[PDB]
Amino acid sequence: QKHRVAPPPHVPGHLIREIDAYDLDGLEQGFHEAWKRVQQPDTPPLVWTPFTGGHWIATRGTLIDEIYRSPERFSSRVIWVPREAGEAYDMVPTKLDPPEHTPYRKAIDKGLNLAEIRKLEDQIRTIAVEIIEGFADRGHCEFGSEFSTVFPVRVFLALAGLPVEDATKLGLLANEMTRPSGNTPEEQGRSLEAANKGFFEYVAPIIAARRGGSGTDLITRILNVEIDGKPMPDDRALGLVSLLLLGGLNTVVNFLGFMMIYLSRHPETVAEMRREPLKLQRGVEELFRRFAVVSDARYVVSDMEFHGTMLKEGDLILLPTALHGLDDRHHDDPMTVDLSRRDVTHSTFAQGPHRCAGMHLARLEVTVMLQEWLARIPEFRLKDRAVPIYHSGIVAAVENIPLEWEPQ
Ligand code: HEM
Ligand SMILES: CC1(C)[C@H]2CC(=O)[C@]1(C)C[C@H]2O
Repeated sequence: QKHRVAPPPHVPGHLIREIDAYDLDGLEQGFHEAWKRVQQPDTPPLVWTPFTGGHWIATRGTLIDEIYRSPERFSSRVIWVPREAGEAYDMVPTKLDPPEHTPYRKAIDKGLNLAEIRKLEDQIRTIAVEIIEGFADRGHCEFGSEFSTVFPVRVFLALAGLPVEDATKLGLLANEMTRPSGNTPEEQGRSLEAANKGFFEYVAPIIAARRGGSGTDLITRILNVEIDGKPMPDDRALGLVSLLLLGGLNTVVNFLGFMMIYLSRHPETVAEMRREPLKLQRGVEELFRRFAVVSDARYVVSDMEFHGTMLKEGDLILLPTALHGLDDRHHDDPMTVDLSRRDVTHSTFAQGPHRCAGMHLARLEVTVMLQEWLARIPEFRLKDRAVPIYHSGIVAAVENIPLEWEPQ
């Protein structure tokens, strides 16, 4: 049963589209394919859906890029749909606008900057190799449960100095954040609230122990960056450490599944990566253009007209980032991975002050994964007649990716 809200007076009927971000029409064919259905040659740049409490959707890459870059007009005070969930959302610095945002991003950058991430390469590689060698000789694996849900999680827990046995409970919380249970805005609001509270509960004792700590882990490093000459306050720290976990454990996991499904169906592309190691390294950004995973929102600051559309203060706009990288107006043949594409511009990591803090880590993890995968399993395919199961939400998800190959 579908829950609809009535459009407000300022929303004209010709802009209304029945789009359910948590259950996209056509989702069985793929998350990216389902979002692409929304982006027809003449659809308005901004459309409004009565689902998920009622909100706008930006349908073209230029709007998505622009909105991310304009925090003074499009605020981060709410970045989730439905509104109830977005209002319950308590993660730092992602809930913040400049200038409050900036010192917390600085703190994060102390741990996640490119020079720090480069130091992590060999530890990431070791984890990759270890997992891959578990099944490489076997000639088949279920890629989701045997690799994509394992690799980025072990990497991040190691980096964060946390026990790997916590993976399960943290993945469960993460999934209730990005796809909160419920068929109703109020239900989803509650689901998100309980998950966000679970993160705070888990993270509180760690914060208390690592304040002033001498650990070399990511949490200790970031926790102990001063904020305006003072220790980071408790409320902020809870939201900050929870966000680290949320970003580290869900994002790359999901991305890898979508990426691998495409690769398993395009051996010519795989062969190119295998024969030119530099095309692989240089081609990773094209993969990020092609396999966006995040669809989140911004809050309209003031009554305004934007791309010919009347917007009211408090309106939410969902930003399906796939609709930038896959916008046929930004990239010719957007659905094809072209490792040589010169222009790969995309919003897979968003734009503006919130542009992904973990993007260097995400690129390194993917780069190392492909290098170590192709070294040991150079050719592979999706099992015959296999059907991946897809989910849409704030972060896309996919499971059931049975791969097959001939042991080398
Ligand atoms: C496939 C991988 C990833 C994708 C597609 C991705 C996507 C994004 C997006 C779209 C945002 C902006 C959200 C918004 O403000 O509306 C973001 C922010 C952020 N991400 Fe990532 N992310 C990925 C990996 C990671 C990883 C591995 C981490 C490690 C902790 C991470 C940490 C963060 C943090 C801390 C922010 C907030 C930055 C700020 O508010 O200034 N992300 N990410
Ligand atoms: C949308 C995000 C991917 C981004 C902000 C969130 O809450 C995430 C789910 C984790 C972080 O990286």
